[PDB]
Amino acid sequence: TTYKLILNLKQAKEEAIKELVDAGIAEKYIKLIANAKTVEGVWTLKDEILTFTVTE
Repeated sequence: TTYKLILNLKQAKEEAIKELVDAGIAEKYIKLIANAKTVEGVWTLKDEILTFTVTE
């Protein structure tokens, strides 16, 4: 419906949960995503909050 409905925060944060749940860090960030409110952010905060926990 409509040509202006590009939202997927439910999954952006869900995947993000696993991101922080696996990275085990400041759960606080898990709230910025778990709480959504900013689909674009949910995906950014996730990829970002993970970037702060990469010791590859």
